[PDB]
Amino acid sequence: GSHEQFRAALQLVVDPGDPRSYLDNFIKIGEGSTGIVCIATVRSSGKLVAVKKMDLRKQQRRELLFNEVVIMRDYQHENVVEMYNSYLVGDELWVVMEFLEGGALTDIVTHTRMNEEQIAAVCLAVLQALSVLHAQGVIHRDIKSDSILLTHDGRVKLSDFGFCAQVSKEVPRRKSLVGTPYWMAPELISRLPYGPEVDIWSLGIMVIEMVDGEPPYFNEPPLKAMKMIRDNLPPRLKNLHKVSPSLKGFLDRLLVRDPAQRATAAELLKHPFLAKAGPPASIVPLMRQNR
Ligand SMILES: Cc1nc2ccc(C#CC3(O)CCCCC3)cc2n1-c1ncnc(N)n1
Repeated sequence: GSHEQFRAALQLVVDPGDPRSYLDNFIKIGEGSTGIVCIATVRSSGKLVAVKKMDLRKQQRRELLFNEVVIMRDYQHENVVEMYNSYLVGDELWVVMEFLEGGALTDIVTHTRMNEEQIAAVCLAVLQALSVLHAQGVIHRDIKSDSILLTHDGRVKLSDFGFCAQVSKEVPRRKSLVGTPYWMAPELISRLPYGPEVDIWSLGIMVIEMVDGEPPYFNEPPLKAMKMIRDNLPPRLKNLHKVSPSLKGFLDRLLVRDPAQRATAAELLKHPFLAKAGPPASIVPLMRQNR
């Protein structure tokens, strides 16, 4: 019983019982990597939460469902979406978590143009979370604007660890073709054993998003694009002229074709460009209901 074995394994990691008993008023607010995301009210407290529901029978790699619940279950960090509980409901795994009322970064990078103070602020937060995460040996593996959620007061949180993986002192690196094509590191598309460095490349691609409004090759079909990324040199900004030398210098320590030469999260935190980072209040005017 393959399906049933997965259920039983999951029942060993999730909190027991039916969460529908204590949740009111479900409202769908998105699609995730592995399932859909709703918000609901906690009947007792009146609080709002977000709920990620993943169907066990609808997964390409069902084993990936252990990632968030095993790897992220206890995690806490100012810049990482906080998980509250997990449950098994019918054939679905549910993750109950913090609701980020500000929506995703994607909506901002496709509707406005961020200044450099705001860009560095997003970059600072993400890198802070990546430094701690990469230290514990957790690779996100799907960094992009969709994975960046905001609070009402413009605070930034890393999200959707549905594709994450674990590396250790005994086994660092993965050989897995995971992520979103346009944002994938070259050594990953080249099927090479890769480590945490693939997140830094991806953050670089997200910088291009914040500057150009889209990633490189975004018009090409995903299979073709991955090849162009695999074959060509580090991509160039369509708006290099709107960008300061500092941001360029920053970006250039991220889009290194050589993973060994690519900068690290811990390194990038000390970079001068991040001195431009503004307070979370600087982000607020970019959000939809304010613009
Ligand atoms: C809209 C949306 N899509 C999501 C996909 C994955 C995760 C996710 C996730 C996790 O991987 C984070 C780390 C703990 C385990 C769940 C969260 C998503 N949200 C969302 N969530 C909360 N608020 C808002 N506005 N939007």
